[PDB]
Amino acid sequence: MTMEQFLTSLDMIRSGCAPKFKLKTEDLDRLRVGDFNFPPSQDLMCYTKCVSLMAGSVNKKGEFNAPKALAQLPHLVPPEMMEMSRKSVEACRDTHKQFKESCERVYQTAKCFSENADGQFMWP
Repeated sequence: MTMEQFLTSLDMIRSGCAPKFKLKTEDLDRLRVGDFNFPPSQDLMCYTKCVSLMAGSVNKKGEFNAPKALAQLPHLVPPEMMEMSRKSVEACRDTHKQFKESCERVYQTAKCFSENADGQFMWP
C-alpha cells in the first residue's frame, strides 16, 4: 500500500473500534503518534486489542502471532515501514508471555512496538 493510504487507513481502523469503548480524545491522539508514556484505562487497552484483532496479529486471548503478523505486514504497512515493523515484531514477539489478561497483553505489545521503533510509530 502507499503511505497516503496507510495514514488514511489509521482513521478507518479507529472508526471500527473506538465506538465500542469509553475513550479520551487526548489518549487516542497520543497513541496515534506512538506516545504510550501515560497510564492506560482498561478501555484504552481493550481498544488496542480491538485494533490488533482487526489486523489479525493476535487471537481473542491477546496472544501475539508473530509468523502471521509477518505474513500480514504488506497488507498493513507501506514499504517504507516494513523494516521497522519486522524489527518491532522480532523485538516484541515475547512480550505477551509476561501478561495474562487479553487486553493488557496486546497493549503491552503495542507499547513495546512504539519503544522498539527505530523511527516514528503510529497507532490507529
